Amino acid sequence: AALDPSQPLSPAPPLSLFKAWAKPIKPFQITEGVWYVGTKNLSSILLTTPAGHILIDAGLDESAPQIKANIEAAGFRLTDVRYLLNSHARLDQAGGMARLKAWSGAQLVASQPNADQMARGGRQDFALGDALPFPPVTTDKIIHHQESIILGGITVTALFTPGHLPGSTSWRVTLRNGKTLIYADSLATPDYLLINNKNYPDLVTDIQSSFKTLAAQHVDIFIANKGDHFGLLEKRQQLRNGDTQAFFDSNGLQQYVERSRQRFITQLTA
Repeated sequence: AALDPSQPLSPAPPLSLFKAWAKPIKPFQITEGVWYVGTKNLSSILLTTPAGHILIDAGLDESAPQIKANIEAAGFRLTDVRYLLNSHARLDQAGGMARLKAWSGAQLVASQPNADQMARGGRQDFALGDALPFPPVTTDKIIHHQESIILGGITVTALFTPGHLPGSTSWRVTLRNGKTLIYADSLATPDYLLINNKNYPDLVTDIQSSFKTLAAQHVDIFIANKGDHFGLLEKRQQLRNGDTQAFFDSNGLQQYVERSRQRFITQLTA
C-alpha cells in the first residue's frame, strides 16, 4: 500500500531508547561459525565460512564503526563479508547498511518491501512515517520466501514473516557443523493501529501466518533481532561461565511465537 497521510501513525520511540539498546558489548562465539557482533539489545550475527561471511543486520548508522570493530575484535574482516542480510528495514536493524556495504563490497540481500524502504532511507514506514530515517542503500539481491543462499558449506534460507513490517524476514541457517539456527525477526505489532490500517491492510492476517511459519521451524539455536526476545544477556553469562550449550535452545523459538501471539491478542482486544 502507498502511504495514506489520512491514516494515523504510531509515535516514534525516542532516539535515547535506541542508543540505550545500542550500548556495545564484546563479541563472542555462539557456536562454530556463528559470532555475535551486535550490541546489548540490537542483534547482529556474523556467519563465517571458508568462502567468506554473511552478516545478518547492522544496527544503527551510529554503530557501524563499532560493528566493524567487533568483527575485527573477533578476528574476521568486513572485506570478507559476501552478503549483508536484513530482517526489517528500520534504523536499528538497517541504519548501518549503507556504510557496511560501502566498506565491504558485499551484496545487500532483502525482501522487496525492505528493499523499497531501505532505498527510501526508512521513510514512508507504514507505522512511523518519516520519523526515523537512516542512510539510503540499494539492495543488490531480492530474496523470496523459502529461497536459499549457499556459501562455503552453509545454507541460509529466507522465511517471509510479515507483520512487524510488510517485508519482515526471518532466516534459517544450516551450519557446516550440522547444527541449525533461526534468526527470528520481531513479531511485535503496533498498539491501536493494527486493524484497518490503510498503510498496511494485510497486517492482521500477515502476522498470524508468521506465527505459523515460525512455530513450524524446529531448530537447535534460537536467535532474534532484539536481545531480550531470545534471552541474550543471561545466555551470554551462562556461556562465559562454562556452558558452551548456552545458546542451544530447541524450544525457544516456539516460546517466543507463543509470547508474541498472546501479546497480539491483548492488543486486538483493546
